[PDB]
Amino acid sequence: TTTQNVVLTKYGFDKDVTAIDRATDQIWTGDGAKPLQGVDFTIYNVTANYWASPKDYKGSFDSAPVAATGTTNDKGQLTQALPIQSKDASGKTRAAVYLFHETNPRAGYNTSADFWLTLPAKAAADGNVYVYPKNVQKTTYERTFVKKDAETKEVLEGAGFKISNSDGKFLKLTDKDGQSVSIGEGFIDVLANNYRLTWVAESDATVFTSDKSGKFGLNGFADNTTTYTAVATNVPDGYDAAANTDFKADNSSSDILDAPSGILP
Repeated sequence: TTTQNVVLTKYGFDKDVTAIDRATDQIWTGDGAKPLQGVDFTIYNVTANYWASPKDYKGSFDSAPVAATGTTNDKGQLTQALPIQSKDASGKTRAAVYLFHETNPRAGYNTSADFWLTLPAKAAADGNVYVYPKNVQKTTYERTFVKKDAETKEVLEGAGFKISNSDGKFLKLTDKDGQSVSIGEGFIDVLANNYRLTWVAESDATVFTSDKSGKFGLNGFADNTTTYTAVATNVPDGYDAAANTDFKADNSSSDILDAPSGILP
């Protein structure tokens, strides 16, 4: 019959800050750390795996049934009621053991290590068992471009670009689950939207487009050492296609110029 509520809360910290551990009976607000939404966990029931030989259990969830799955909400939380008792491989009732496995980290963050515990666990005053897995922020990189009229030097809205890598593959943004998303004008905040960068054929690539300040680009690049190329695909009427622009994700902004098309007598 009986279950305990396990409340998992996922907080992000500055890269050089390492949270102190919290007991399961303590409610911790995160002290200003940012809650991480959209992070997927699978909870495995490893009762049988552990009780086959407790002193040898090193975290295997091979063949373990899935007790639950979830995704952190806006508060960084997922809550799951778990049976405090479960059966081992021979059918005998035992204290249940559950292993928490992060299957999909937030963009810009490392995954957290697998952890496990026995129930019932020490609970807070409200009866819930609180866990706070650590996800360390990894440094990522961004790039901004400003489209301008080569003659007037004024910013130019509505210019379309695709991005290519050294293999001739082009950038496609997806959501956390790998599905298509609708990208508009401007700088795309990959980190804030929890998007992914993928590399595909030119025809399926994402088009980035200069906004009303001429701006386009994105964050969430893995490194600042690889060369990519911005290639004009949509040219505003009355301009000549900008030349390809080689770049690195180096957190800079730089201008891409469009020459007004010349009309001769």
